[PDB]
Amino acid sequence: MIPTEEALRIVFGVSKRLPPVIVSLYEALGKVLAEDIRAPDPLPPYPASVKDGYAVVASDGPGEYPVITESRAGNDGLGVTVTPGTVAYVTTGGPIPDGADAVVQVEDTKVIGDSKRVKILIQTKKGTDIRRVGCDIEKDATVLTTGERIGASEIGLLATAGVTMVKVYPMPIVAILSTGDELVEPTAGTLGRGQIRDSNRAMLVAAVMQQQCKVVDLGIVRDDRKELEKVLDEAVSSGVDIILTSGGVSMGDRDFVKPLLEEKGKVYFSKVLMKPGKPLTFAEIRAKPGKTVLAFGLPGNPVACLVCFNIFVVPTIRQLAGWTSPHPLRVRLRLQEPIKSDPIRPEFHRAIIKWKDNDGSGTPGFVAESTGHQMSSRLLSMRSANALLELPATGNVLSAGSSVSAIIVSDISAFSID
Amino acid sequence: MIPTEEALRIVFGVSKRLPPVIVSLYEALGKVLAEDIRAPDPLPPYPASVKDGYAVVASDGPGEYPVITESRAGNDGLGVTVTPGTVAYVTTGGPIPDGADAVVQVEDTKVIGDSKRVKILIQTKKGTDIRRVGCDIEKDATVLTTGERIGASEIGLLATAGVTMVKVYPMPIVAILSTGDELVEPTAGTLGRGQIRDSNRAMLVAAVMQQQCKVVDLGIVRDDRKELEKVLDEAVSSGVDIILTSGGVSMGDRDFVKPLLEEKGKVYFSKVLMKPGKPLTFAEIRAKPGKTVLAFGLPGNPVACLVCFNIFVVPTIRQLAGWTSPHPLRVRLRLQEPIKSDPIRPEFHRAIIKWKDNDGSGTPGFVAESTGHQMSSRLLSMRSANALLELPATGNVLSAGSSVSAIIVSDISAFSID
Ligand SMILES: Nc1ncnc2c1ncn2[C@@H]1O[C@H](COP(=O)(O)O)[C@@H](O)[C@H]1O
Ligand SMILES: Nc1ncnc2c1ncn2[C@@H]1O[C@H](COP(=O)(O)O)[C@@H](O)[C@H]1O
Ligand code: MOO
Ligand code: MOO
Ligand SMILES: [Mg+2]
Ligand SMILES: [Mg+2]
Repeated sequence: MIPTEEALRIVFGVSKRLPPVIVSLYEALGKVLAEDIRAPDPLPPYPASVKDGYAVVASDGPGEYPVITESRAGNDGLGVTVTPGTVAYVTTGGPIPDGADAVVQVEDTKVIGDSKRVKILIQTKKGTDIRRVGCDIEKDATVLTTGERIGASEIGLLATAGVTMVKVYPMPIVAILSTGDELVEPTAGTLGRGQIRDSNRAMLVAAVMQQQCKVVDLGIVRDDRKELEKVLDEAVSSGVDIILTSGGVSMGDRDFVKPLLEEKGKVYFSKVLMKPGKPLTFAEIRAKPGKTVLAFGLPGNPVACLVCFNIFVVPTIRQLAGWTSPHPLRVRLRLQEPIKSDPIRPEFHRAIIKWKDNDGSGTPGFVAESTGHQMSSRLLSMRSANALLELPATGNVLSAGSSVSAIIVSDISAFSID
Repeated sequence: MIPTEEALRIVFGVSKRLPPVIVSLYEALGKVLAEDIRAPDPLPPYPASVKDGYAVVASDGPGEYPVITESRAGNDGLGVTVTPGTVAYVTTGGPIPDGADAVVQVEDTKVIGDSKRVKILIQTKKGTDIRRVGCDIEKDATVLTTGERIGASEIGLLATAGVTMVKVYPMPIVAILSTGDELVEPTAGTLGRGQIRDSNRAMLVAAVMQQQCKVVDLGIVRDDRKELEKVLDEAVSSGVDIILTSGGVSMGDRDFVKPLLEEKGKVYFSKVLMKPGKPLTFAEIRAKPGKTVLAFGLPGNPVACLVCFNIFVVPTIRQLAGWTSPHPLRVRLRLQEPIKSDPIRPEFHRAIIKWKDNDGSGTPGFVAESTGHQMSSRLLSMRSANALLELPATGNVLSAGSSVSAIIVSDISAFSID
């Protein structure tokens, strides 16, 4: 039985970034760049007005001048030179005509007469309200680098640079199955004796969908060694990168996941020192030519299943997808209520955390409430939980107001405020 | 010109939650529940073993006993009664046979002889390692409530309860267009004089895709009043809930977005006291029978466009989609470098924030680095920015180590660690 820190080190050392692919612009969203992106031309590519107003020769100063052209876009004012004693109308983003060296915003001007004459009311300075060529982005500047995750602003930079086919690291494809003679589909109505609905599979499909991976749903598998071997062989040869099973990893006489993974590939561990649970099998299997497939034999208890997904599977998905920082966000927070820690196993205690202007100590900070009873069979303990408090194995009661480390497991930008 | 707090109050007061719809299980992921969910049966629905081992009569105590049945699932052991002086083999999740009142885990037992006899090595207590009927979830208990956002554990609870068609609030459908005679498609190679690639549209499409809304891409629209009126009329009658335009809201003689929104609907504001920018038009339009459509005339400057999306459009999407807490997460943090605040406009200064074990004050906390020059034309200032620092309008230099409020704009659970 190994500590969680070692189990994750093992997973990190085995997990390899996937080969890069070329995708379209909107397919690149959420993916990690596998190439640097250089601007092919400057931004702006022409001297551009910051304001609606008039392009002037700054040394002319306040006075009445004829408006010799109008410049908003394209070839407007092409061939026209703004000479001393003349001005040109410009709109925001409009090309500055040759000869003009400053822009006077329309608020500092007045149109004179019934054609084309304007009164400049101020003394401007050379370069005022003009964006010189390349001031926002220089031609050939690197605007995005390999290993950078693509968000909305990064899509905007790719579009600025005219890139519509992008080299990225792909997301892994994940196969998911449930195991158990006691399971029935979640469409079941009245349950027969000794039956429960399969909840782990839909929960894991949803968890994987939140990680933006393609899912291969392999359904329910019974506690029969030959049947599970056939489904695992089919999953391995299908092209997936990760296989997630749940259940079939306890001490029962029909628990075949661990021995089948030991037969098909290399099992790095099968027991982890943590609460909730203990069994968690991690294996590397080679598909027949070929490629490597990672397998997690997740615990069957719903809580243990999702906690193991959050702690071990999420960073594996991120590493395969090329993230340079796959670790989850860890923060420090104060407990809103007392919590008893376990005397042997460090606990991943589910909590609902929020940021408060006063965390109890008179300074702003995160605070946490427990989701209640932490039994691994109680999926209600995961309900609304956006963090796992890392409780060391001391057996002591951590009083309300004490500080603990916590792993943030759900959208920190989707946190409900205090 | 109104303060941002008032502009958001106006948007909140006008924005209405969309009518609920019925979706399939996986379509419910990320959506807000529009009905409570009650468990139709208990979990477990039968007394279930916590361990692999033997179901016993606790008062029998240590001794050698015949194994009278094996119970793993379904009807295993149906009609069999465990009487004093007998035991039954059980696996985790297996139904406890009638008469047994405790489970002795296999580690506390030994199989005797070459048929079916076991030595119980301990004195157990009644109820040990048994999950009574309903201990995880009681029949008719409310497992999820209206207004709760559906994550992976909530999908798991829906599956537990046998719900595969769910009543939720839908996401709004968003139409997006760009405006400008200077724009060309982002597929353009060599740019002609006075042309830039349209970057706002792809950036906004990506931003809306991150909010999980369907996008209607209406393309580039020129600075022609009749053309923009036709596209806005077509967008309004198409069925969308929100229309996002960018550009065409400055002081130029061909900026038609504000007057067209004033003609088609009710403009609540067109100018906001904030840095970056100033113009931002918000309007409510009635589609011909019917329904309401919200329109944001976003600023054309790329930075101002995305900042206005993050501050005003994201909470509007969330309110329409039924979120009870649409406001973004705000935290308090320390500056890693000095920043000059503006003397008139409160600034939404872009930053890259991270959690540190020491934030500079000797206690853990968030810290922020500026993305550099904050000019609104400089989309590189949004690159990697996961927060907007809220700098009040004091004109003073905020030194490194000083505390400021910050809006978190990107996945807090996807934050790269220190
Ligand atoms: N797919 C599933 N959905 C809900 N509960 C499960 C699932 N698989 C296993 N379990 C339960 O988790 C516990 C451990 O299962 P196992 O790991 O197969 O021994 C037992 O109570 C099982 O009934
Ligand atoms: N879709 C767009 N992509 C990139 N820049 C834009 C876009 N629309 C407007 N701009 C620029 O933003 C500034 C303000 O534009 P406008 O709001 O139309 O006056 C000008 O420099 C425009 O060229
Ligand atoms: O895996 Mo546990 O024994 O419910 O903490
Ligand atoms: O909208 Mo600004 O004038 O670049 O701070
Ligand atoms: Mg099982
Ligand atoms: Mg324009």
